[PDB]
Amino acid sequence: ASLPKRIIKETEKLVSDPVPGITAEPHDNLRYFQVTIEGPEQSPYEDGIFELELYLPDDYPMEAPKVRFLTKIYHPNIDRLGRIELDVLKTNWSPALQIRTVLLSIQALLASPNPNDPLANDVAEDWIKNEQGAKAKAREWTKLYAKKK
Repeated sequence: ASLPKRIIKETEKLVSDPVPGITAEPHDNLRYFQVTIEGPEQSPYEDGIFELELYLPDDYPMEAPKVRFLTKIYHPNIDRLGRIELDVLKTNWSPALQIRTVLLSIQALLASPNPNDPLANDVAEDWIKNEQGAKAKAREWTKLYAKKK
């Protein structure tokens, strides 16, 4: 019946105290957010701004926020449907964490692709053995799909 005070407080901090490089705004329903993350400087994603959707389930904060890239990205730990492989969005999520924590983790993942992760997707071998080609493809997909800075 009433929107939880915790969601109201987190939203207020996201809009009034943004994480550097990250924007997060409600899409009047405070369970749906439009997020942007700047491609980290000196990463292959540096010339783009990536768009993401974030949803707070009815059982938030016991249930993790659901986050997905809208922007198609070439990365070993994010699939071609924009699903993010992070422990902080799965088994390490707890109510002691916040939305800003997940967003900081996703930004850090863009700066630190980990093709050795046992869950890394099928671009990982190219990333490890043909790093120049893989980074060029990540830069190309930034150009094709991301918003420009």
